[PDB]
Amino acid sequence: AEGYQYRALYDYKKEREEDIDLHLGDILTVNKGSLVALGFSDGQEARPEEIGWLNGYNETTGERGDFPGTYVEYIGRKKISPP
Repeated sequence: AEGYQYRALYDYKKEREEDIDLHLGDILTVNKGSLVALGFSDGQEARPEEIGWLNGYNETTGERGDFPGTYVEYIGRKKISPP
């Protein structure tokens, strides 16, 4: 399984409770399935600003939730592996 990774370029304080805080440098991983379900074919994952809101796992803080695509940069794919 593989996810798409993004890095936070700006700080963000959650508005809604399903949002997550972003801190400069935080690494986020979004499961491909969630993007596929939104019809995000082609390669829009490399343009999160264009996507709008993403839902993922903040690798740096351990929190899961929604975060704005205009606040991050796509850094590439990551293969998820079992523990």
